[PDB]
Amino acid sequence: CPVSSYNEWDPLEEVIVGRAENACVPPFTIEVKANTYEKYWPFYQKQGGHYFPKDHLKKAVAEIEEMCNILKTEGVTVRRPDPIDWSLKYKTPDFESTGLYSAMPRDILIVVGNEIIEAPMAWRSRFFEYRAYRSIIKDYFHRGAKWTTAPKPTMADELYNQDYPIHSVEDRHKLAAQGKFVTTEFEPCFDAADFIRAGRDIFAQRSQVTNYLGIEWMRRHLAPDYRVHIISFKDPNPMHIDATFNIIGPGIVLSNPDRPCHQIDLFKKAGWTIITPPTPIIPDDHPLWMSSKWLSMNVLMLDEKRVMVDANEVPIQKMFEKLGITTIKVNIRNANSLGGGFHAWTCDVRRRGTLQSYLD
Amino acid sequence: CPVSSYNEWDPLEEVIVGRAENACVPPFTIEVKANTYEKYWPFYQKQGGHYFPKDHLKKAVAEIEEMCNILKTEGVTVRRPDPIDWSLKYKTPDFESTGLYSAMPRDILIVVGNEIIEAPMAWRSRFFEYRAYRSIIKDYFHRGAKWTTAPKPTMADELYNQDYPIHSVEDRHKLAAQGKFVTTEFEPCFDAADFIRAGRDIFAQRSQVTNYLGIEWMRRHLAPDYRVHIISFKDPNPMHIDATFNIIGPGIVLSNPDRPCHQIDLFKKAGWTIITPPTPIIPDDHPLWMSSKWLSMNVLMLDEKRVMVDANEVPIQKMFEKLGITTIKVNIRNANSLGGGFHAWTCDVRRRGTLQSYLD
Ligand SMILES: NC(=[NH2+])NCCC[C@H](N)C(=O)O
Ligand SMILES: NC(=[NH2+])NCCC[C@H](N)C(=O)O
Repeated sequence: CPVSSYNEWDPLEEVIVGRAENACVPPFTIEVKANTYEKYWPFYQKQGGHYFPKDHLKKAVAEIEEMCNILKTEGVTVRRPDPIDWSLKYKTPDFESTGLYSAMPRDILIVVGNEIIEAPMAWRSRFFEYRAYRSIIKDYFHRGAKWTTAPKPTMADELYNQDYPIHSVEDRHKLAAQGKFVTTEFEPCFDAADFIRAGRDIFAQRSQVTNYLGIEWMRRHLAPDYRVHIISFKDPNPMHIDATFNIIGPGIVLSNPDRPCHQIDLFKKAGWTIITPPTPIIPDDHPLWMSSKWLSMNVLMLDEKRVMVDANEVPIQKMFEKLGITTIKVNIRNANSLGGGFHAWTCDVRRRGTLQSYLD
Repeated sequence: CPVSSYNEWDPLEEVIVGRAENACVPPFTIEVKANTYEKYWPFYQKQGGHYFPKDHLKKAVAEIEEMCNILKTEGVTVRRPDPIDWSLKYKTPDFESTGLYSAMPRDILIVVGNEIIEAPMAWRSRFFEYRAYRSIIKDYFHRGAKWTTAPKPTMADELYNQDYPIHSVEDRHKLAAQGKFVTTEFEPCFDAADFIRAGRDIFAQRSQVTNYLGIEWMRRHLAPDYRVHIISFKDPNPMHIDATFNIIGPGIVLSNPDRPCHQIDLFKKAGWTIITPPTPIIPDDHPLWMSSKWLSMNVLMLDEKRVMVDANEVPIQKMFEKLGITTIKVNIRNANSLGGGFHAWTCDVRRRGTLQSYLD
């Protein structure tokens, strides 16, 4: 079976890497506004529905081709989504929208064992994102993998908190503490990236795009073999867990200094090593439209002792080096603008290893 | 758990019954043309996209309200889809269309144990049909049921045989013999009604709307607990199996005289009773837009000795009576026009019983 991955560190053999092509600025709706930094609001207000800066996309394409070259050298089979125009306007009975991109496979696909799971998504601009990956998924299906598509939400207004403290309010930390974000509990919804795998245990975070209904759906779908746990952090704008609590080895995790975990004791007690990375060195003047600066810790492990880290982040490189971890430096400064690091731009289809417990 | 049904005959306790409201004539595309009798082509060519005759829909609504009254008297909890306007035009990146109806729950939902499964569908006009049932499904989910949505196809041209012997060709029997219909094997697709449950064994038929990919998806999704078997019949236009091979009891099945099963020996050898019903008596002048006359055998079992049969079909009533089966006569002559009998207008959510084997 081509599909087989139980965690984030076993020897990588096959991966899907996203595309920067035809990426489009999402329409500036409630859920998009909730994610965007004040700094970029004008960009969104004017660019919404049109392609992200073509000059920038050309550089991102270049950067990702090089990253694929390197993965190939490291002995990894690379698959890529199909090219699609994300500017096509679609209309369901509940809403109308233009698309985003197929840059982040991690956002939409998660592999648990020999099964590929397509997350429902929570953003209107990402409703039909799965279309880019069907050619790859049908092939794995023909070859034996299990294929599951979690329930696709209606994404009706009812799913969003029309009156969320968007604009700037920060007490959104208070709602955050109450497990309350821009998505309601109207229907299940989640991005695959809010889940991070550690064998028989999977950790999930209730974020702006992943609700309790979505988490419960996964937990209930993977039981009894896998245990899905919920963990939270200090963060007024959570979306995906891989730039907050990135698990890089059996009992080793990278915890974002700015986003501490309320349940860190579960891990200290289990005898896990909690490493806090150094601060990103990316200039404040570089466009990070969909994200924070912490993409530096969004690393991808080729195996336990090999990490693909950003060429520009020397401090985090040094940290891995003192730990005895071989750093493979790839530069993706421009691809970073679309919202992800290596963990986000990929989806590990097959790693060599077995289903085990590490919290045990 | 509200959801619990392993076969078609155990004591019925809860059911979803469809709605005739706002039903719309589907656009006359390849897959629709393949299903429609020459007789109704003008009706489709002119009515496509508009509501089915309002005068007729009013009678169907009346008939179904009475059927719900009766189910209530028989001690069955009745749930109904939410009212929706099926005339709304939607547009995915692959196609554009108007809707059909939420009259046939059997077409889209199937319950295996404590799990509700939403079929992907194969008709463009039925892409968003699931929207009518989400309120009911979320409630069962909150109450403990498992909820699965099979992969939703793109329904791109590639899924359909643009040059299928539609118009009238009959050698479509030859393709039929080759397992070839109007849907290709491009991506998985199926209507839930092509599957019929008998405990640990489920029988499926490759039809115009259910391909081998769709069958394989189910088989692979329900293994190891349930065995999905494929069976075929003499039929140049298969769609749903419940008016062809309707299983009404442990080891008892109604086989359509005109649609014999190529694998009938599996059943004779298992010691099953194969009953062939009498011919329908519905007048040839009554509009049967979406179906054949055989809706008469599309019965619904309240339990092993109680069947809900059409008030007008005396001959089939007599047959059940000689068998010691109590007939509950409900008239749905007009609802028949939308395409189904009792088995089609409903979906059994809960029946009292256990998972057993009957082929054993
Ligand atoms: N899979 C992903 N797209 N991960 C990116 C995480 C970025 C995170 N929301 C941040 O701003 O730090
Ligand atoms: N679940 C259903 N809609 N069943 C109806 C089956 C009708 C069948 N295609 C016929 O013409 O005999």
